[PDB]
Amino acid sequence: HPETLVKVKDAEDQLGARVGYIELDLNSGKILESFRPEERFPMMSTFKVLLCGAVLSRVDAGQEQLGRRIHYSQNDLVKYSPVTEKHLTDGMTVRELCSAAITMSDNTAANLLLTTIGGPKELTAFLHNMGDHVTRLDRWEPELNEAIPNDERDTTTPAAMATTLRKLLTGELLTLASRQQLIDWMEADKVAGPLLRSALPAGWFIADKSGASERGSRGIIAALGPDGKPSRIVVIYTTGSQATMDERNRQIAEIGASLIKHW
Repeated sequence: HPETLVKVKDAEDQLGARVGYIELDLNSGKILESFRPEERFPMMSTFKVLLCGAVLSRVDAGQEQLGRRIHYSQNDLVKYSPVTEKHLTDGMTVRELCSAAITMSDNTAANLLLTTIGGPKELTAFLHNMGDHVTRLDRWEPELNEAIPNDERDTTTPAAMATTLRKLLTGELLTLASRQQLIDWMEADKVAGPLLRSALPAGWFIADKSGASERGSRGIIAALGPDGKPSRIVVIYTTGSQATMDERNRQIAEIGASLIKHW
């Protein structure tokens, strides 16, 4: 809706950054709204959804088991590993790693999962094989969050990320069970409260994944809709600014509020 585009442009001003935005119909895939859809932005933690999508794909093909238990050591722990740092002794299952990576944005979990599929190259290969010739992952956590301007490593496109998320959640790419597990993990997202969620009214469904950089970049992918069911995909990315974390979030929230109001 035009009033949302106005809010996006207003966000660029308040942020002093570029903002990528796109709304996709969950069922038809039709584009409902967009801004800088073809421009690249660093994915940051939003890639974790794609990662578990790839893990679930292997599970569907009999090449991985959500129940496999993985052991690791102190040397595997990177910054911000709220769950994994609590299991150096007993380890964690692939299932638990995806939960930690998506719902808590655990970085070590993301790396451990990257290791199971063969690293960044493989995630990109996976995306490539399903039709996404745009999105790409090149590095591990935490380096993938550098967000050096114009650097195309670990980046995606609002349009690419949107269509990819949609194929992951509704196509036949993943089995019914995997499709359902992925969205359940996103719906249980615990660290995106001040973003789209703070503008989502009671009764609405939302499954999302957010990301942030040290330079101020911010991102979020989500499937949301009224009446307890998702009916739309929304992708938002920003190029980084010096605005306070609270100010950055507020802008995302206001975009969401406009998205809801003119649903």
